[PDB]
Amino acid sequence: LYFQGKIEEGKLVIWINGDKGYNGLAEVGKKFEKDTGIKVTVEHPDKLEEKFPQVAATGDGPDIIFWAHDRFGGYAQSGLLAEITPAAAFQDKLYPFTWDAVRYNGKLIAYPIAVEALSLIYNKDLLPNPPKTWEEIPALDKELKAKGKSALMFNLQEPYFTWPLIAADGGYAFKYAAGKYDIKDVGVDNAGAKAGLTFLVDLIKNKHMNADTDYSIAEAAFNKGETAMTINGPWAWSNIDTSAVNYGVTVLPTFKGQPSKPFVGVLSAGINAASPNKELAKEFLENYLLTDEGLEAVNKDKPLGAVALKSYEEELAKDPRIAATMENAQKGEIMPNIPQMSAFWYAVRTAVINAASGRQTVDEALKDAQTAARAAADNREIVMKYIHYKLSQRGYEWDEVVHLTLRQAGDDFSRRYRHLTPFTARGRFATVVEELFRDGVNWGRIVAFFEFGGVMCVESVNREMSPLVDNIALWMTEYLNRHLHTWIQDNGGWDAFVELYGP
Repeated sequence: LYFQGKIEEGKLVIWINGDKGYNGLAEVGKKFEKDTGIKVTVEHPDKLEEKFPQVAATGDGPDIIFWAHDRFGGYAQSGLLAEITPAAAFQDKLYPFTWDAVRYNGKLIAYPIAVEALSLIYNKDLLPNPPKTWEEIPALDKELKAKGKSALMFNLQEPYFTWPLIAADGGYAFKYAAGKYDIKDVGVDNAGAKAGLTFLVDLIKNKHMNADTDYSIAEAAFNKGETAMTINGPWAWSNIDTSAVNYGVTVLPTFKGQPSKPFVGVLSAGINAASPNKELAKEFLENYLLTDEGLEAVNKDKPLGAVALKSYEEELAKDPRIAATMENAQKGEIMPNIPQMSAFWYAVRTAVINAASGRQTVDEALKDAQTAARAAADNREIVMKYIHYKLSQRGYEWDEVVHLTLRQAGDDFSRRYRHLTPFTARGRFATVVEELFRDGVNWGRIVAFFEFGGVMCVESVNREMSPLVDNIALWMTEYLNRHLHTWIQDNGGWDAFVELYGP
């Protein structure tokens, strides 16, 4: 049980991505160090959002982690984030919708900092008045094509950027009802989604946009003055500042009279559930960072976009680019922090690419994506039921015909085939699963996949490493939805598994 030892208990350790204003954050940390005597260390490790589950599962890692709120759902699932109950006088200082972004299972698990949303960015010299509607963009592109320019270029390869148009007329990921997501209700292939994606493919068919345009092509074309408009977030502003392009930022165009609905990421600060410095961390976030002066120091280094603190958001909003960022956020929806979201994104990414290349119609592309998103939700329930059953066999409490049939097949596999740390569990999981499906996928090796994951979850409880159980559940859910689902659908689905193994 050597993992119980700790590192750097005398300093407040902070993890924040390198593209954020960490030097401005460090400046806030220096003021905190002077007033308290406790040294603040701001680190920006590469891939810190993937390292945090490993280090935090043994009571280690940073005292505070900064990241978009949607990734904090998985952290709160494993119990890696401390539950905060800030005073009402402090909660009233931030916008209510930002607190909703940091609430998991009815508990606040982070402090919201900044509000990031996509906006319409336009070249003021090519287009002094940007269009209010998507519908007028084809006619606008005609005029600019005569002058050797184009109307709009943005990243078509990632559904984060195309979803605002797809959602405008009625598309949705998971129905959101009073702080909860109905994972059985997916709006990927409804009438509104089809209308938005059809408008997008029509732009490509009418040569107003190209299907190969990605982030790098769109950013380079805009920043050199070749296209009049782009769709992007505050993270892209710095590169346009140093270019010769004089750009504005405004509300996204409407589709069929309805607002574009981008998904909103809320930069948030979570406190490590096992940090010995939780009170110091809460003191730093509430009394130093989340003030006008603290947010200004970070925003001056790298623009935060809109902020959760009302007093400083009203000051920032005097610049139309910030008022536009907030306005598109208000017209959009907070990014769901549920784990069924990553499979939604994989499904819609394939659908948009296939529809834009002409390999599928809009109807078939979205129908595939609708089924994939829903089936990936059922796959997670299969994982969670399997692990709960495997832990209940050894008397461990932890948070229809397919479940029963897979249980018995797994018990049969352990009959015929009768140290652990978060770092070693990840390595062995990647090693065994790779060896299982290197020469193909079949039902027998899927059953071996569930049994291997179940047994490893049991050993995690034995080593007093409960958060690793939820880490493993996520790894299994990811691999099943990314590398095994296509084979399952093409081989008859889980019903074919029951018909081969069930009575």
